[PDB]
Amino acid sequence: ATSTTIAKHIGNSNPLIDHHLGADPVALTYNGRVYIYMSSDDYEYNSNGTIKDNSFANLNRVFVISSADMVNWTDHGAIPVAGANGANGGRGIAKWAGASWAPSIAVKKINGKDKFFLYFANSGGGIGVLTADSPIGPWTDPIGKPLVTPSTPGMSGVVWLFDPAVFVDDDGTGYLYAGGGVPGVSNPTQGQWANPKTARVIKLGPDMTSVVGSASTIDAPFMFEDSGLHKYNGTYYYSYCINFGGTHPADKPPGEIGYMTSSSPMGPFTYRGHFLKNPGAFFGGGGNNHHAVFNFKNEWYVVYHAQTVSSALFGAGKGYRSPHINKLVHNADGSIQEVAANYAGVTQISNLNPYNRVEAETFAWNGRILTEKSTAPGGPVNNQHVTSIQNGDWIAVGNADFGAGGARSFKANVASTLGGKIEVRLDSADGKLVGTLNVPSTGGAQTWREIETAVSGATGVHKVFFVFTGTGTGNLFNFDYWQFTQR
Ligand SMILES: O[C@@H]1[C@@H](O)[C@H](O[C@@H]2CO[C@@H](O[C@@H]3CO[C@@H](O)[C@H](O)[C@H]3O)[C@H](O)[C@H]2O)OC[C@H]1O
Ligand SMILES: [Ca+2]
Ligand code: NA
Ligand code: NA
Repeated sequence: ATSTTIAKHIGNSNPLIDHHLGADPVALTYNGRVYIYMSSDDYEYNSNGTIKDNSFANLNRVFVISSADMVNWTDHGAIPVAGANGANGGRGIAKWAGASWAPSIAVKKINGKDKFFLYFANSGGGIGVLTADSPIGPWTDPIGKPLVTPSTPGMSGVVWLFDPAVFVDDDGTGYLYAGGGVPGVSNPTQGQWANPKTARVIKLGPDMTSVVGSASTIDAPFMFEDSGLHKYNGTYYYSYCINFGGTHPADKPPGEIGYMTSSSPMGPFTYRGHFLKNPGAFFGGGGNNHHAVFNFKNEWYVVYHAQTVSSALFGAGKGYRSPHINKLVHNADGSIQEVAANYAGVTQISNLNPYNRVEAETFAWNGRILTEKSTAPGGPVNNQHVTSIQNGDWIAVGNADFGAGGARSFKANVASTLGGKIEVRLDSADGKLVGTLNVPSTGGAQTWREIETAVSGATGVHKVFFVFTGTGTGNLFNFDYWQFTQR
């Protein structure tokens, strides 16, 4: 092993991933996993091949990852949401939409079956929705038009009609929160900064793909963007990013996440405080702040973004963002403590079972590979593989539990032109070698073979490193899934 981690270092849980970017995260908790959906941050380039600042040009997909344990993330690839203009090579799902910013996700049981709803903003001009029968698709655009526009009753007055947050209440009623921006264009007055009156909530119809009644204004002090809703001990918490302009009081610091409470999902809301500083306060610089609060496996968390991967690569964040998660703490009086945003993140919640099929694109740390949609036969919805594998690259999972009896063999589904090796090591990239899988020539990068090799000395709980070697260039092999067998 020679390659180094970009930003998510071994033993740390933030950023969640560093093999690509992901902005504007939101969480779905479903059947023992947390799924994180993100804006598709992706580098823009000058004609000479140098990086330029993020202008959101590439925000036409939604990236999805998931975890059972907060450390190992399965990469589920990209949903080609936007279908207008150049978007997604003709494969875009929403043909009316040129962009898919800042997703929100909801699940609702309808007629005995769980149904999934992905909301997004078509830049600052409207909100769309896609539907699916699984959290990872495939996705349908049932309307063919935005769900919410400036003509939707109650939505006049919104400056940026974006950043949706959809919440399904305990009674099954969905609510859509959206909006932001500050009125007054290039020069808002102090009062316009203080009360933009651009946040909205509208009730959804039972089917989650329509609205009922009119939107209500939420008078979030110093509103900017990034609506969020969570419910704690019977109280509704509307959270949002506080704006950056005008003078601000000590209790409404610029660019931080503010929150308000109500006994009802549509208000009236009362400002309570703020609980997440700007990512720049923790990681350097500054930029936009986007978050979602959720409860997964009986703990409260917030997912947010920071420029921690781009900064590590370039020495400047340049507006390119990555997901992070940290614990969020409610006090006895219902107030929320400041979130201690950091790199350590959340300690692994549960071990990984290495005796099931585990996708190769399910990993905790890597140095340095890519993931992409796979040609491998079978596999899960939108199955990916690990690629851009060169000599000395590696991936690792956290806390695989081999059990007392341990492992007998290791299987890997691989495709390779010239061949190579996968070393299976415990604890560290140079740790105990328990097996070496010889990747043969399979006939090419799209011709797949499941290879089996011996394993010995793999018992108990360990980080597991898969270290890639070979003499060729460039791509040694593609790697789809693996599975150990029990001794
Ligand atoms: O076309 C519109 C976009 O331009 C608009 O982008 C917003 C631009 O401001 C961003 O917030 C900045 C974060 O960094 C701070 O230092 C700055 O003071 C902020 O202005 C915001 O996150 C973007 O959404 O979005 C709406 C589009 O219609
Ligand atoms: Ca796979
Ligand atoms: Na969001
Ligand atoms: Na590589």
